Amino acid sequence: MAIEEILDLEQLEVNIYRGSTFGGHVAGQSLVSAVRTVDPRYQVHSLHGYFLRSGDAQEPTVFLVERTRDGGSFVTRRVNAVQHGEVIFSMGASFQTAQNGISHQDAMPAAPPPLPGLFEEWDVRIVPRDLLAPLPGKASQQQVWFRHRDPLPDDPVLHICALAYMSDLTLLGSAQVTHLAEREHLQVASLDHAMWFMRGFRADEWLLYDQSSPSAGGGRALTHGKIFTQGGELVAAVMQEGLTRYPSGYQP
Amino acid sequence: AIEEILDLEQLEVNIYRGSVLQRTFGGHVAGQSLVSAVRTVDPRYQVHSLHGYFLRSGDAQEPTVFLVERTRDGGSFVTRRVNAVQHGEVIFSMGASFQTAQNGISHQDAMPAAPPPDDLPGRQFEEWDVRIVPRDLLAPLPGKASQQQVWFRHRDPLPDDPVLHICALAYMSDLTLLGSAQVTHLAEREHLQVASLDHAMWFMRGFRADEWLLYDQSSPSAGGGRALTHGKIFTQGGELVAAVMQEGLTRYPSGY
Ligand code: NA
Ligand code: NA
Ligand code: NA
Repeated sequence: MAIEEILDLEQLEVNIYRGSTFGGHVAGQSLVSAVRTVDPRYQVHSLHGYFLRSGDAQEPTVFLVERTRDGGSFVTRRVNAVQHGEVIFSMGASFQTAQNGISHQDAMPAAPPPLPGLFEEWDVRIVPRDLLAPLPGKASQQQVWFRHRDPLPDDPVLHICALAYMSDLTLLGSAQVTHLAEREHLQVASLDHAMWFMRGFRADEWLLYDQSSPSAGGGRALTHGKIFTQGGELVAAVMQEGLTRYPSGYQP
Repeated sequence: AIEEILDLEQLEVNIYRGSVLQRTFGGHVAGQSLVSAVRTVDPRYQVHSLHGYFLRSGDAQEPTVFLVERTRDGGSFVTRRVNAVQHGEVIFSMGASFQTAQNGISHQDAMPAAPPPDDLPGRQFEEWDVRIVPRDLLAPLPGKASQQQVWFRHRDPLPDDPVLHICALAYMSDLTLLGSAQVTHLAEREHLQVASLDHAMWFMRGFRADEWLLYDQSSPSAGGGRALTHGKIFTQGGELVAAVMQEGLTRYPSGY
């Protein structure tokens, strides 16, 4: 419903696009920018970016694409998302031809099926704390089931660009599971994003976002996610650092 | 040798030059790309993350020039982008974030059960002590395809420059993590095309690279000619000090 239009950019020129703020939204449209400059024989397999500034949600965003390399097997792009002459998000992305190699996969974690409910167009559901299967020595775990209510066209771009989008949705939350108490004294915001796209999925079908936050300190927390189809496939991996900061005066 | 990563000639504001196995050259170049970033940053801000892409092989008999971009300079965070260049080509491209000392929620995962290094046996690793946890002693996690644990330590004491330590750790990870992808594929290795595609790192707490670090590694997935790997680095006292993710080429030739 909404997500298609969010990711439908206007081309202003070669390597110049416009989308008409949720971090995932800037992220997703930056990725679409990149993709629309790459031969579709090459499909995206990773992205890295820094959230530099807060978006103005009431204004368009211009995307300036750089064609970093174009080789035989991999193509690489950088995107700067701009508003009011300032870069709000700066991204890299890599793309590869269909090729062959070694195969393996971590098994899907223990999770209940989809459950309570955490973006009207998405069906999002959190695992309640007493239904969570602990794993050894891990301080802070969160499982989230999501999926698009309405079916979506089969375009892999859309599905990947949509997954980029939803991936910024609950992940940083996982860092505050054991800190419910200091949740009115935290400055919170995404600092970065890194994603690896490994396998196909129906984004209109159930996805498990298994999340963890292995560390917090110095006013930051790191989070880590794994995305799975109900049948046990690893679709993507995500890492995200975020601001989790006490004000200048405040001590716990 | 590791201290030579820090040796950069400055050619002009935001332009630096580093002087004259492929994984080794890549790790050098990446490290020097970061050091270049660090020289343009107010030292009140200390590095905490970096992401980069290994674009091209380069020539280890030519010098490299580093082109720094001062992407953002705010009150708490500074951001840099760097392009390492040889003969007009970007060979490596990178970003890093720098923050002042501030405060926030605290937690970390427990150090996994590993055996101490001292009762383990273990030309480019000459400066280092490296001890690979045997498959039979490794504490496995549920559902994991491919884990590996390595202890490492710089043999000789190092200067007290935290940047040198960060580079030391980032260097050894660039030499050792992608190996974790091959743990269960030992019959297939000789046929593979192998390369580093990227790396992403997060530097959380202070440590020392001339003291024991445990690298707890895994390869959660491989396919399509690629392999993803991941790790966390602890001190011997159990402090989690860095996290890394890295993807590599692990490709079958068209024939095999
Ligand atoms: Na190639
Ligand atoms: Na500095
Ligand atoms: Na700032």
